[PDB]
This record gives sequence, C-alpha cells and structure tokens, in this order.
Amino acid sequence: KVVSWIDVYTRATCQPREVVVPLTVELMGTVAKQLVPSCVTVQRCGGCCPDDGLECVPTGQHQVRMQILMIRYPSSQLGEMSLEEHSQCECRPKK
Amino acid sequence: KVVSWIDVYTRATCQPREVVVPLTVELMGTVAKQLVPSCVTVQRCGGCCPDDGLECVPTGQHQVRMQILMIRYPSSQLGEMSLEEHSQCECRPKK
Repeated sequence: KVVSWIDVYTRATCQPREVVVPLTVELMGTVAKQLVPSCVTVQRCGGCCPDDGLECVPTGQHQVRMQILMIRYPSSQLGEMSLEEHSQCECRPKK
Repeated sequence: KVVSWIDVYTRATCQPREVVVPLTVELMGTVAKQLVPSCVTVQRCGGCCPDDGLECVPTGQHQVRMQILMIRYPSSQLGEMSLEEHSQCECRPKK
C-alpha cells in the first residue's frame, strides 16, 4: 500500500478532523466515572502548517451536545455533555 | 446541535480511525531539513473501552508507504516514509 503525496498532503494539512476526547480526563471537570462511553469523538482542528512557526486553529466554532449515558447502578440516565466542535481551521503565527 | 447516544457511542468505541502523526527528526539519513507535509494522517486504534483496565489495541495492522516531499533548498524530491496502520482493534486487559 502506497499513498500518493497529494493524498498525504491534502489529508495531513490543517483542517477539522474527528478527534477522540477522554471524558473524566480531558476537561478537568468531572474526574469521576459511570459514563458510557467514557470518551467522545468530536471535530477539531488538526494537522500541520506549511510553516514550523504557524499553528492550526479554529476560525469557526460551535458547541455540540453529546448524549452520554450516566450510571449509578440501579439507574442509568442519558445525560448531555456539551463541547467545542470546529468547522473551519486556518494556519497562523502562534504568537 | 445534538448527537444521539447511539452515535456518540458507536463512534467513540475502540476502532481504527484517522490519526495525525508528527514527523519528528526520527527520519534518519533524511538530509532534507524540510519535510512536506511535516505530518501524516494514518488509521490507528482509538476511542475507548467499556471499562478501566482494558485497552484499545490492534489485532490487524500493516505498514503503509507515505510519499513525503523532502527538501534541501537546491531542490526537493519525493521520499517515502513507512509506518504501521491498524486495520482491526480490540479492547484487551491491561499489560
């Protein structure tokens, strides 16, 4: 399996991309468990910039409500966690 | 707005998924002080497992040939970096 440079570049270049976020881990908030799943997948800006000085950052955002099953043995309740999801990204000086 | 639970879950569940891998100086003999792209995207095992202790690991993998433009001012030429890409994953006990 050989991947063409174009496909490699276009795909590695700064843009929004599904990222895994660890619940009870990423955001210091709620470091406790009982969550199913204990992590979620959310679009974010990732990749690299044509310059070692630039950085990949959002230029379009919005919160997404992720339904998360919360559990305390007898009762399992579908709760809702919210987080920042990116829709547009750009390369720019990490000053 | 709101992502259903039977969506949050089936996406967050351990599986192969595009992952951005930085191209550190690890590239030996790669004179080209400038790699383009400076990173690549590759399917790996990510997400989470229905319990602490277990982990997400590959049960199917293989090396992929990433065409990478190498540069040393005079000019540049297409190189080819190779890394493991996961094709199957599973949640297994802690090592």
